[PDB]
Amino acid sequence: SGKIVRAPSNWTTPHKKMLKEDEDQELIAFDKLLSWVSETGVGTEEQAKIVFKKINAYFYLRCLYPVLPRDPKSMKIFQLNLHFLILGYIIDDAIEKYNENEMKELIAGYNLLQSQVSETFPNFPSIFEMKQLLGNMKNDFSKSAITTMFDYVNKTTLILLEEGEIAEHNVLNYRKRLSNAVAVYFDALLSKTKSDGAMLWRRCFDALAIAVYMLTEVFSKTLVKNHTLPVSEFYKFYLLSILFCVVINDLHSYERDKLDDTDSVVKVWFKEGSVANMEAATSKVSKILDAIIQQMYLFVEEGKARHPELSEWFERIAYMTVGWIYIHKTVVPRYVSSPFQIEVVEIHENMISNWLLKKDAYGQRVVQQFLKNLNMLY
Ligand SMILES: [Cl-]
Repeated sequence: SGKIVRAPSNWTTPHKKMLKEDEDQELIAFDKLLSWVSETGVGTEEQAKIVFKKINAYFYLRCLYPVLPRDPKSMKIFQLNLHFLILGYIIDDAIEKYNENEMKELIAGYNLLQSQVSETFPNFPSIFEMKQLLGNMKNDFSKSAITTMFDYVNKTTLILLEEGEIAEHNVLNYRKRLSNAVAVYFDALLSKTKSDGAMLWRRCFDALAIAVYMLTEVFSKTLVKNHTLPVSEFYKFYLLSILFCVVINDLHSYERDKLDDTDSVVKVWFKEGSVANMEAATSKVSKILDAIIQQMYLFVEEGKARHPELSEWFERIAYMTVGWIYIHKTVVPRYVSSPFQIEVVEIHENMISNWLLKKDAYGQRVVQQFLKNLNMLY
């Protein structure tokens, strides 16, 4: 085939087991999501139910975290982020239609509240109190968008503070980086209202993916372990993994992206004339995805050698990366129906070295040019 993506067999084992599980209704806590709908002013009960089914939201998040720790902190942050996946989707559906001035107004409201809210640590204001703080806004939905973002960041902070296991300065650093991710998400939307590489880099932030990647730090206890991995290296892993998501998503969304002005690497190839058909486009996508998995494997193995105390974190990033395959091929209805898909070939342990040696020039060039972006989220 020309559509093959190679991946280590043991990078897919957790997902295969997870997809046989029943939905965990107690963990989903749908009634608690409905309470948050009412409190935030985002969505309705009916809309929350429709979005949950459209995303297949529980299995969507479990594809990213097929191994999920059961300590209370991890369970609480998983549940909060499952609920925020729903509200964030509804917020995104609304504000991606904002024009430039509406996005600037939204960003200004978010930035006005940032210090006065964060400086109340650990006694954060409720959504009601925060809505009173905001100045008049021309678009009324913006107040609900802003205070939902803050309530999510505040609730995250309070979960991490529970029982004092994580030192406060690390809780606050995580909070700041999560708020940074929200700010860069808004900025990415603003940019779209006004090169190929800058377009691709923008695609890494236009869906707040960093927020779900940061959960790996909670689940694998990197906020409590003393380690020598600088924060910049965390984001190397995050952004390489996000690139995988962007590229496979562009393949599965092309039939829709064809018809609107959404950015897509497949659309760029057709516009520049570098692919003549979807067979060629799928081949190019497979070479990129395949190269990312090779580069991720090398980063994971080098990370484990240098920082053995973070071995679990490195592995979980690998699983999260493979999770995007299952999200697009198995879990999300609108992605599963794409006639344009890649095919996974599993690499067994005996063949790992020979797999890594066999590289593709095109896929490697895309990955190497992308990683040059790394040389504000943190
Ligand atoms: Cl501003």
